[PDB]
Amino acid sequence: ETPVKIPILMYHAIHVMSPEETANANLIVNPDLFDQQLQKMKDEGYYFLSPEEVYRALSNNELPAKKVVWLTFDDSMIDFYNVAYPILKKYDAKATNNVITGLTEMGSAANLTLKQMKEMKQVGMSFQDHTVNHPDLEQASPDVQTTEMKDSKDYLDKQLNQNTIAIAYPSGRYNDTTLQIAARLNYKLGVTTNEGIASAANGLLSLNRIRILPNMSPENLLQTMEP
Ligand SMILES: [Zn+2]
Ligand SMILES: [Zn+2]
Ligand SMILES: [Zn+2]
Ligand SMILES: [Zn+2]
Repeated sequence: ETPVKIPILMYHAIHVMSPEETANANLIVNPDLFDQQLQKMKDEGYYFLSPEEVYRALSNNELPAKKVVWLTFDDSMIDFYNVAYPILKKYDAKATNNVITGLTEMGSAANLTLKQMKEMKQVGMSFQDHTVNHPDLEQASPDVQTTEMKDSKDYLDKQLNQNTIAIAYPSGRYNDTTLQIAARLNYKLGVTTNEGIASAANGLLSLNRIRILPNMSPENLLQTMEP
């Protein structure tokens, strides 16, 4: 039985650019383009997965639909609530944001709040782990990697009354120690910045993702997501 594959899209910023952002090439996706990408996925019959569904699918090697996708957003930026979330609701799409818990605990205005996450969880959104302070985990000792990955999970689990199962490593950096620790902390899924469609063979704690480029037309994105 052929191993299943799952496109895991990696978004970051989605908002209208500031005057200074237009002066230099960057990676911010225009909201209108995000709308058009989701519209095309919906028309093509894509099923939008939660983290729990990705784990089940990869573990049992079966997809809940012919076309599936895991929409992921890193860094728990406020534009996910102000811009991305309304557009996701418009298309009845589910998505995951990987949260830097320290910025939320410190009250950063640039980042998602607990109240916003509680609202979004009731309309399809999931909030997973992106460490407490967003260090390069690879350059941290085993004890520090444990703290960064554990204390943030405990925060999301308690404050959002959940069992966090997925982590995104900051900047996609990890070593053997990172993955051993993530497993011992009862993470089920881990996502990297290694480009490609994902499958169990990547390593469940080291899954590929598809980087969303700002020049990425909906037609070309969908072709990239095909196995
Ligand atoms: Zn900006
Ligand atoms: Zn990050
Ligand atoms: Zn490295
Ligand atoms: Zn090592």
